[PDB]
Amino acid sequence: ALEEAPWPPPEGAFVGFVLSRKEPMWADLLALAAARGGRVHRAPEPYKALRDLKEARGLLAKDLSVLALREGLGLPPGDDPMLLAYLLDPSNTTPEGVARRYGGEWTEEAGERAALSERLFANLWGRLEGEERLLWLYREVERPLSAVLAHMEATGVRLDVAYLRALSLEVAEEIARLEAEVFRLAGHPFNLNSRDQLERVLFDELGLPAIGKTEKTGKRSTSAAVLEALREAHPIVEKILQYRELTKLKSTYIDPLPDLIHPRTGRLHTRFNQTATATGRLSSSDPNLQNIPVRTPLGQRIRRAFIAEEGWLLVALDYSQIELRVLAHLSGDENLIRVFQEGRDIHTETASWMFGVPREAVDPLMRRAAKTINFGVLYGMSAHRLSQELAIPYEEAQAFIERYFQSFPKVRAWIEKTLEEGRRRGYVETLFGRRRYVPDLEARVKSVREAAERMAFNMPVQGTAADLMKLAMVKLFPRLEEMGARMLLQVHDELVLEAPKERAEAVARLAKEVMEGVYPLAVPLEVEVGIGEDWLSAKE
DNA sequence: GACCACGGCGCC
DNA sequence: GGCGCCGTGGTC
Ligand SMILES: Cc1ccc2c(=S)n([C@H]3C[C@H](O)[C@@H](COP(=O)(O)OP(=O)(O)OP(=O)(O)O)O3)ccc2c1
Ligand SMILES: Cc1ccc2c(=S)n([C@H]3C[C@H](O)[C@@H](COP(=O)(O)OP(=O)(O)OP(=O)(O)O)O3)ccc2c1
Ligand SMILES: [Mg+2]
Ligand SMILES: [Mg+2]
Ligand SMILES: [Mg+2]
Ligand SMILES: [Mg+2]
Ligand SMILES: [Mg+2]
Repeated sequence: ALEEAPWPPPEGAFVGFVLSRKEPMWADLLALAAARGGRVHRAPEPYKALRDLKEARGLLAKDLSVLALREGLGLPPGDDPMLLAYLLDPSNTTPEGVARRYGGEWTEEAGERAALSERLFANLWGRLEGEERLLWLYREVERPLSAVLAHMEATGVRLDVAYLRALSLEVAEEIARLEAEVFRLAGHPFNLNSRDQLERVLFDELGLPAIGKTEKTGKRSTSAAVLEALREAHPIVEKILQYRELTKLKSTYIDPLPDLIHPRTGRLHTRFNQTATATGRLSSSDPNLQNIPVRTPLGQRIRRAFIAEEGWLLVALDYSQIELRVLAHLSGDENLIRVFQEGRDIHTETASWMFGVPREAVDPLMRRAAKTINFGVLYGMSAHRLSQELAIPYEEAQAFIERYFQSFPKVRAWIEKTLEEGRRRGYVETLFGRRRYVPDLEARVKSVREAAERMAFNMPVQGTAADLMKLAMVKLFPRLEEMGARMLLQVHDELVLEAPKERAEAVARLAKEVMEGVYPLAVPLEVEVGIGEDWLSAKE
């Protein structure tokens, strides 16, 4: 089809490119091509050829930009058909799916990926041209956001490696203590990491009562909720829970992270995936830095490993009760809006209620526990479920969920309106028009339909929170450039920045105001902001 | 070696 | 409700 022409391509060409591996910060650039005007240009030597580009324009453009930045080239990402397709329908998450759906095949040759990007973009641009609000999201949010994300990915975050190695040894010894005891109590050794072998010991050998079954294969479950409930039944249970906590943290964070330090940067480099969720949230992978531990004491020691560069500080910014505020705006509920206009704190109140203590008797772990309840109920957990969580009697767990929606009456009407409109149009949308298609709203099996309903009415809330954060990042990022600060991480409703010591305070201020004023709702948005040498200390 | 489903669980 | 990653038990 396309005519072969010598590198370099004309300006505005679409790029195709092949990596030795998926992570742009670790990949070798194996091949690079560009397509325009019925021509394909194949770069004789990919790395040198990178220099001739003014923009990365095509499928997965941000990945190439990150690699370009890694090599010291300011090559910003531009148009990316993935972003167009993701906006049309957030189930469009892979180039293979998007290719197949919108006019090509995702292959392993850079020239074909180049030609593909050009074709897909033409086709998707057509599909998105009529959709004014999706077009605004692309232009004002997703396209610029992709540039911000490239810089974040290429920058990475410093990690205290020596600290984590030493931590590992401490935790290994405690783990051996726990497994030794568990084996003594079981009467014999087994693979304590195997939930199948654990199930036999707990339920066949020790004769403990099985409480629940696993979803797919119907095994007797050994999950934390099951064990939690058997705490009093046998002393092996508590020891297992402790074993589970430590091994989770050692296997997921303490051991892998030090091995992932980039040799050029001396830092850790996540990937921020922009077309990965049903709701418009970002995701993070390879490594995932959006689930760094924070709840338990050992989790906090791990979070402490994320530190500022020498002479710099971390600045951590976290939206306050973000999705409950979004809900207030979307529902128009006067009581809920009133709560936020009065500067109240719903998690502290629930926490006060939960633990039965003064408003001023709530600490960061009571409050945190109060989050599960508020978001749990709002997004439709059943009274029975809440009984088990507290754990308080039914009807007491049922009375909380009734007084919860009686205090906030328009929330229900918004939920019912959203669902009705979802059945009719086949999708729900955020405040800015981001869509999620939810076809099962009309399923004839109740539990499928009702799962679909929960996904459907959650998406405008979670997704709008996500729109706001992305737009905040887009506005904030060029202000930071000017001040010499760096944006390092996004964690859904939180940003972590790195700033020179002497500028940290002005940077915290600036970021807080940009985030709070990103898009005035019927309620104020508030941001908690902390500064410190490590991530744990920067909160807040 | 790579990949898979699963159970399980870390965060928002 | 939304994610991504772990080890096990597998297959290939
Ligand atoms: C166990 C469980 C189950 C569901 C959820 C759900 S759905 N979220 C959703 C709702 C949150 O708004 C948003 C940001 O989370 P954050 O922890 O910052 O909460 P916040 O309300 O902003 O409080 P803050 O004032 O910052 O302390 O993510 C969070 C945790 C969670 C945990
Ligand atoms: C753009 C720009 C630049 C600088 C500033 C500075 S310096 N301030 C300082 C001056 C006053 O001492 C104080 C009053 O504000 P408020 O009562 O809100 O306190 P807060 O810290 O904002 O708490 P909050 O999170 O809002 O609850 O904040 C405020 C806004 C501002 C905006
Ligand atoms: Mg928050
Ligand atoms: Mg947060
Ligand atoms: Mg203020
Ligand atoms: Mg404040
Ligand atoms: Mg799974």
